[PDB]
Amino acid sequence: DLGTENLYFQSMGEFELIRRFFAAAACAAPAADVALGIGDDCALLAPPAGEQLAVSTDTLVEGVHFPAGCDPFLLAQRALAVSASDLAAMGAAPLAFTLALTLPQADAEWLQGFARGLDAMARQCGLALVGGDTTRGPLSMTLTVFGRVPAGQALTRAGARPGDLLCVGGPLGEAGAALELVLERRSAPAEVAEPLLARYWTPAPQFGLGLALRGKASAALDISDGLLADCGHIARASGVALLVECQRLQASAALSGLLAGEEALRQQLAAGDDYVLVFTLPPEYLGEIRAAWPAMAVIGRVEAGQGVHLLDADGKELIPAAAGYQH
Amino acid sequence: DLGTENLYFQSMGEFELIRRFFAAAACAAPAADVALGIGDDCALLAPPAGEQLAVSTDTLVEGVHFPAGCDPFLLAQRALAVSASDLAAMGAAPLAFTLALTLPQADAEWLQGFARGLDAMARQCGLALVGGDTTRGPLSMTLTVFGRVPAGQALTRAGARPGDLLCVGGPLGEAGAALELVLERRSAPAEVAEPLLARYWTPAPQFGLGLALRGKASAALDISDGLLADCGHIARASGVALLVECQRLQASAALSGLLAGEEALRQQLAAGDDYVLVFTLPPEYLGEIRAAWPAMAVIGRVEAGQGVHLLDADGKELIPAAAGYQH
Ligand SMILES: Nc1ncnc2c1ncn2[C@@H]1O[C@H](COP(=O)(O)OP(=O)(O)NP(=O)(O)O)[C@@H](O)[C@H]1O
Ligand SMILES: Nc1ncnc2c1ncn2[C@@H]1O[C@H](COP(=O)(O)OP(=O)(O)NP(=O)(O)O)[C@@H](O)[C@H]1O
Ligand SMILES: [Mg+2]
Ligand SMILES: [Mg+2]
Ligand SMILES: [Mg+2]
Ligand SMILES: [Mg+2]
Ligand SMILES: [Mg+2]
Ligand SMILES: [Mg+2]
Ligand code: NA
Ligand code: NA
Ligand code: NA
Ligand code: NA
Repeated sequence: DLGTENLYFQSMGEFELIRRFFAAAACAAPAADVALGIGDDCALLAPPAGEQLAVSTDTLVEGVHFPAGCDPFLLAQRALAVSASDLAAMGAAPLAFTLALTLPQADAEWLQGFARGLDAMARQCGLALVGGDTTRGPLSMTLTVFGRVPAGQALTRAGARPGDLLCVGGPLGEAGAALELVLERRSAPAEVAEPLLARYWTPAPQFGLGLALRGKASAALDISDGLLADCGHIARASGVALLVECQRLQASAALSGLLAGEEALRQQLAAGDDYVLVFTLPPEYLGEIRAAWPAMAVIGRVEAGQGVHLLDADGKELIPAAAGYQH
Repeated sequence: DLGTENLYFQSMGEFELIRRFFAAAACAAPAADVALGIGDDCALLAPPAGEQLAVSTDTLVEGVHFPAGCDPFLLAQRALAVSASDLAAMGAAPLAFTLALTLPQADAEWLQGFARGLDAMARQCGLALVGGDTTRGPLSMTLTVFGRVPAGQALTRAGARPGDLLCVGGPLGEAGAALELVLERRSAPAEVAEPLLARYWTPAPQFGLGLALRGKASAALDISDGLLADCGHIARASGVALLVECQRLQASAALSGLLAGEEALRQQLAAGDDYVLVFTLPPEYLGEIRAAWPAMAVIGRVEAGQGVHLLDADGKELIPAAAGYQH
């Protein structure tokens, strides 16, 4: 060979170098049920026979689902956790995900921090990064998550039945409170700020609860938009009434650390971004689910009828004063 | 019942009404191997036993992968087709997809046209729409496509071997030529404009070729960035040299209709957006693949070595005059 006549500078440019932050990420390593990870036109998933693949996609847009200029290490954890919460909402076991990242141009420090946070949440969630896309534009990420669940055992939003208990998998309103700190509308000491901020940036997807509920919950989903709003999805898909007992909404120590009374209750009822499951449960399974997931709480019940109903201590229904208002 | 004490205006707002364009789309109908489509936290896919799920994601950003203000009916077809091309690149049979759509606000006429075009391409591709996400922000779409392929039979980018033929599945450069028309940098009569524009807005994913190549091609991918660039992925993953014979790049009737000589050859070599497969093939399978896919063409060969090599009629290597230039 003479050392000449080689073709270069046709490809493998800036966005290839960006892509390599993810090809080299710890969460891109080989993993169970992944026959082919990053590097080809598709990833290949191989859930053990009899198991279906649960698939969900979520998009986070800069300025909409997270603040501009935020720590990329926290942002990557938040993006993966909120997306992975939908697998828990089905009772699926975590398997893998793809990352479609759009960004204006390379930023090496941003990407290093983003990839490091993605590794941490992925390890926490047991999710392999198996593919993705890297594109130029205003900052955005679309994560598509994959889990496995035996046929017929997925948790669905229909099936809530009158007589069932209405339950949640953990404290509500904490991410809404945390947003007050994130936006610096309020201050707090570390003992208050740290637990709440962890709920905004690193909500733990409730995989264990979803798995515990297989064959037991009559219906479930994860609270992303707000307690009362997401109860409406069960009520409508199941054709029943969901009753929420306002007295059973215990504000957490962390929530009470920053907010009190009505402000706290409003966060519980309507903040969303909780990524805690809401589920309906035949009463015969209460003890088991309490043992499997002690953070769970009964907040109400299911009856024949329509709609979501917030009840005060005397059983009377609470209605916002005007259309569009909240409690 | 008294008709009072009902909770509304907490949810089911503007972006729910946007979402319904897709929940009601024809391509959201029940489909084979889809155990659960739109409506729950995850879709559930059930490929028949022994078959793996091939998964790919692609993002199209307004102004980057399509022009601002373009026909949404054409845009939805383009978005789904370019994403579905990665299933053909694996030899997967099409199954389903999710649509993550980001848009500034509702636009009823845009959405009606977008959903109508998505139905057409989905029917053409045999893809069920099973889930997605709808978010506010600068216009963008991330499509995640799912196909099925028997274990061990997927087409991969490694495995090209010296002695193999280098082939493509159809004419090259047509979408690059079409872009001249899309941007109105050139004019053409309908007999020229219509075939080229169809390649930009409605490239047909080469599912049949990918399926025909199972167990026969030694390596393959789809040309998205450009002939020479994407040949480099096979060369590097397989550890071989790919030789492209410049004389074997026949400009199509449609391509020749608008451009001639070098301008046409440059489109063939570097336009990308072809969404035609490039593949390496043991010579013993040439006749079969020609019969299965008559648009296919031999363009070169594989040898021991490194890199991609463009050769002229005398076998001498063509090199751009300076780094960054193209032929
Ligand atoms: N951000 C990312 N995270 C993880 N994997 C990625 C990412 N971007 C790309 N990939 C993977 O890297 C490989 C190359 O993808 P990519 O670089 O997007 O190809 P491409 O030339 O851009 N063609 P296309 O994106 O399909 O139009 C594939 O296996 C992808 O799944
Ligand atoms: N553009 C879309 N195309 C197809 N299906 C969609 C689309 N947007 C949402 N879906 C589906 O519609 C159902 C409701 O999703 P969605 O309205 O996004 O829930 P959400 O309240 O916004 N929670 P989340 O998106 O997970 O934070 C699910 O089954 C989704 O997969
Ligand atoms: Mg490809
Ligand atoms: Mg979601
Ligand atoms: Mg790409
Ligand atoms: Mg959900
Ligand atoms: Mg692609
Ligand atoms: Mg949504
Ligand atoms: Na989802
Ligand atoms: Na979302
Ligand atoms: Na892909
Ligand atoms: Na892409």
